[PDB]
Amino acid sequence: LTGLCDRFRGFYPVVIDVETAGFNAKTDALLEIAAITLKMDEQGWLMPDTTLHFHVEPFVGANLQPEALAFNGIDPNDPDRGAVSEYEALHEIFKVVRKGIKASGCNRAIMVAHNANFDHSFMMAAAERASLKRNPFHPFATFDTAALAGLALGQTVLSKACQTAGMDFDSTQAHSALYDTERTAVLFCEIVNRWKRLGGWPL
Amino acid sequence: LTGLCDRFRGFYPVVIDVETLEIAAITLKMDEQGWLMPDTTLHFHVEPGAVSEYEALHEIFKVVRKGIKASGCNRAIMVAHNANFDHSFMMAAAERASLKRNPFHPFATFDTAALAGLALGQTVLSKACQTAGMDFDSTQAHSALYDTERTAVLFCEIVNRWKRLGGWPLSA
Repeated sequence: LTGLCDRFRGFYPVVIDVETAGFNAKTDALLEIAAITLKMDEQGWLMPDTTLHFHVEPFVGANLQPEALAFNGIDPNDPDRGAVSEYEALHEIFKVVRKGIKASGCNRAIMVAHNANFDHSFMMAAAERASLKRNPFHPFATFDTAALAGLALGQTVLSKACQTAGMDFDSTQAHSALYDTERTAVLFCEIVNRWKRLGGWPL
Repeated sequence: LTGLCDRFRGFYPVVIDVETLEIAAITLKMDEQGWLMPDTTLHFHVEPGAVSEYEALHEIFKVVRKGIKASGCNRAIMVAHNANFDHSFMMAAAERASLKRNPFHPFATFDTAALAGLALGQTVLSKACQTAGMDFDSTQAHSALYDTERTAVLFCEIVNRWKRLGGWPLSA
């Protein structure tokens, strides 16, 4: 049962990490986003495909409150960032994903992240603000690698899951978005593949 | 390695469903040889013979608290289908009903929609159950007790298949 569109009922997994000004998806600002789409070789093995990355600028009515910013120590309005607009990044991400979905034979995108549902809610609220009416991501489903890894390897913590999975993980580079996203994707793939390897797939 | 506190880094999984107000919880246990199965079922009808929101939670917690201590685990984790929905409600309720010793982890959850995704390539609970060859009657899916029980069996079945194919232990 080769082919990605048969592995998750038409869902096109896309690994996503976000970095934010604060905990609140509706009020607090989006600062950075990384996305990696996945592809499946003629043998049914899963692997990264495209990688995108952006630094985002705070949206208009954003929460730019001293106490809130200070909390996680970042300056969003710092002009030395190479940041693009919320719309620009999401537009570009969605665009790749859409191309991916079409070409893969899938019907919808599903986000893959560690503790996924929180990042998910951030990237939805943002696309709404952006007015991206053709958001290809499922509005509530997510593959959360924390649970997957708990099943797959008995580990729930991203670092520890990676280490156990046999891959290496650099705790220094840690909570930088791209690195995370990238590790996660590999971790997510290993888990899916390892499941095939042990004859879980197909049925 | 044979025992809940070994399987999930010490988390004690508790399958939970909420429906609208009604709530059901099933705890799990492992046999001598390390197969997962339902331990205790709890089911309540709650007013937002219906019990209070405090009672329901207090009683569930009481059971979970006991099971953890008995199985050498360290915290409860909530197993649910699209778990974050139910998990949110729960924690709100716990707070709102001023509950002293909540055993549940504050944001971690085992979501069966994803586990099913991996293990059976289906996301919807009904589909996941049938693919796993379990019985599933959707007319009935509006019942929190029916849903939970199916979810628990499904979850045990995923976890157990993984063992069966040899993905666990990792290597005792």
